[PDB]
Formats: sequence, C-alpha cells, structure tokens
Amino acid sequence: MGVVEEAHNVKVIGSGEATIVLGHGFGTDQSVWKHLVPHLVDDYRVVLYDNMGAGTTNPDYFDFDRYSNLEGYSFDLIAILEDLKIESCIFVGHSVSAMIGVLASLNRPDLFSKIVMISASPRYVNDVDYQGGFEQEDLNQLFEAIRSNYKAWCLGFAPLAVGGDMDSIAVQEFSRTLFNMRPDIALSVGQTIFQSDMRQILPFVTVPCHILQSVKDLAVPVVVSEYLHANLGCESVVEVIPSDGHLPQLSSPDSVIPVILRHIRNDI
Repeated sequence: MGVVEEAHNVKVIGSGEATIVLGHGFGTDQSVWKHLVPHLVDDYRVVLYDNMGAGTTNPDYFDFDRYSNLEGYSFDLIAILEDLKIESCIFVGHSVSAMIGVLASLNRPDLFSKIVMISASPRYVNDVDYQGGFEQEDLNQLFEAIRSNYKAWCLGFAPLAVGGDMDSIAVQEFSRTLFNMRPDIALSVGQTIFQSDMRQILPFVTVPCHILQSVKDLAVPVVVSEYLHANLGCESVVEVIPSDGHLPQLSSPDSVIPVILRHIRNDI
C-alpha cells in the first residue's frame, strides 16, 4: 500500500462500498477490536488502522508538533479515507478516537454517515461548572510516574483503565501494548489527550452520534455521556452499558459487543 497506509498498519477486509472504519484509544492498537470485527465482515468492508505513536508504529514518524493537538490525528484519518477512495463510512471511535472522528467530521462531514463512540469524553478535567472525572492535580500526579519508571506506571495504570481483576488476560494485554510505546511519546500523547477540550466545538457537529460507555469507567463519569448528548449539535442517542472498564469491547465482549452492533446496524 502507500506510505500513509503502511505507516498506520492499515487493514482493509472485504470489498464493496458499505464501509466501517474503526479507530482505537490511548495505549492500545487495532487489536482492541478483535471481538467486534468478526461480526462486521459479512456485512461491511472493514477498515482498521493504528494511531501514530502506538507501539506498533515507527517512532521516527511521530511528529511532536503535528500531534500536539487532536487535529493532527484527525488529518491522518481523513488522509487514510482519501487514500482508500472511501466516499462514506460509519466511523467507530474508541476513547480519544471518538473525538478525533468528531473533529474530522467538522472538516469533512461528507465522509461520515454516522459516528459510534465508545468510552468518549470531550474534557477530562473538572471546572466549577463541569465534571470530567479528574482534578488537574490528579493528572499532574500521573505525568510524574511516567518519567521516573515507565514499566511501573504501565503495570499500575492498566488495571485501572481495564477494570476487572488485575491479573486478567485483558489487563495483561493492555499493559503490554501500553509498555510498547516509547515513554516520551506516551507522555506527550497522554498530555495532549488529558488536557484537550472539545466541549466548545460540540454544538457544530452535524453527523449523527451514538454515545456508548461502561457504567463503571474510571476515565468517563456517566454524566459525560449526558453532557455529550445535551451539547452535540447533531441527532444523538446514549446507551450506558452494564459493564466495567474503559476498553469494554476488549475485556467484556459478551455484554458489550451486542450493544455496539445494534448501534452500528440501526439508525436513530
């Protein structure tokens, strides 16, 4: 394939035009979708890709200036869609990829028929009129642990993000992909994500959004899903899943995959 697609480990499964594009969150890669993809390929052409800076990507390609804001990732997404000649897709975005897809849709609404968000937030930091789940001091605390001992940080962070028991296979897999990131890139990307603020742009969104999350997610209070629904300019729906974890499609597929599929396959 072309350099852009190779650099993002792009996979295209199937032919035709009905197309779904799946974007992953911080610390993981396209493998996060391993329990969803089997249920899509009979009906849709499926496109997987990795975000620049994931451990599966070449660190020489990580441009710190380009990726200092989420727009860099949104332009990567649009580039891939253009290179593949995709004229319309359903975009499924996990965590930060939800907002990356939203930003892409503001520049190129024509490329997206709908967005399905899994574990999305427009803002992680609290203020006097907004609950995001983190005080700035909590985030200050986390930037420090990455610098001193990256391995320790990964082993402590993975259980909190994934939930469930700490020696579950899912926690181990995430700790592995998380540790595969170069520490300086993990820190830079972490800062960019946790300090982002997409709240102000939500009213400009026009592509319909399906807002899905676990009822227990350390990074996404349930009120965030309500905030998204109330402030997005587009038609939207919310479904909070009786699941635990920030990567619930990976760690609780039996309860989570059916929900995601219903929102992919059915329109508002």
